[PDB]
Amino acid sequence: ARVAVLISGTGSNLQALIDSTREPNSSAQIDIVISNKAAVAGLDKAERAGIPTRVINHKLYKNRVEFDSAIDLVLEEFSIDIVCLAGFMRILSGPFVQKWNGKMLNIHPSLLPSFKGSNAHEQALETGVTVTGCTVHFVAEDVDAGQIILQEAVPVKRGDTVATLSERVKLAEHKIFPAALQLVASGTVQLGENGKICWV
Ligand SMILES: Nc1nc(=O)c2cc(CCCCc3ccc(C(=O)N[C@@H](CCC(=O)O)C(=O)O)cc3)sc2[nH]1
Ligand SMILES: NCC(=O)N[C@@H]1O[C@H](COP(=O)([O-])[O-])[C@@H](O)[C@H]1O
Repeated sequence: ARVAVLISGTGSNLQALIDSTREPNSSAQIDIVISNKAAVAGLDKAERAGIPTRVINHKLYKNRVEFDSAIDLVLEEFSIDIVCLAGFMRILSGPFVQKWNGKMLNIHPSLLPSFKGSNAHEQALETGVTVTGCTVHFVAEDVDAGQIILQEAVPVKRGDTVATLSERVKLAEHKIFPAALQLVASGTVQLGENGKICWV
């Protein structure tokens, strides 16, 4: 299966995906990395790995729909099967999401359905949970509400900050994002007709 990875920053999850998809038994290949922001570390990671990059700055398009269209055109250019959002911090439009329904994955640094949104660690710390974690899910129109593929729990330690907690949770993200990609790319897991997760 041919994979696009969308990023907005550092790209530690991108690197984990690059590493996993180069294993001999990988059912996924990363054929394009797309960033909405320029000069981000994730782009260096892709180039260093010999993967094509495209920057599509969302601040030259009149609205959300035509920004996504610019993404979609590139996805078509590279005959993409699966899209991974890996620290991509832009909300995608309804039609774009519907087109890629069952073919687009996202990593989120909480145990969904807890702490939806862009500041999950802040929320987890404010709430006072002693167990948080991360989630890979299919992307649906409503943010962080799509069908869950894998999760991993991660303890919160006394005195944690966003810095120390995100560091711990990223270790788990780097495990379940590649595992989830392999499950979907091999056809082992799919979004079923009834919308629920189907394990074939
Ligand atoms: N349809 C859709 N479903 C998803 O499940 C999903 C997950 C994504 C991956 C990211 C999920 C977390 C996230 C939340 C909010 C924001 C955020 O700040 N959004 C802004 C607009 C974009 C921006 O300016 O940043 C806003 O609405 O104000 C950034 C990131 S994108 C996505 N799109
Ligand atoms: N879905 C919103 C969100 O908070 N995403 C988070 O952004 C980070 C990107 O790190 P990376 O650039 O090193 O992969 C990841 O921790 C991911 O869970």
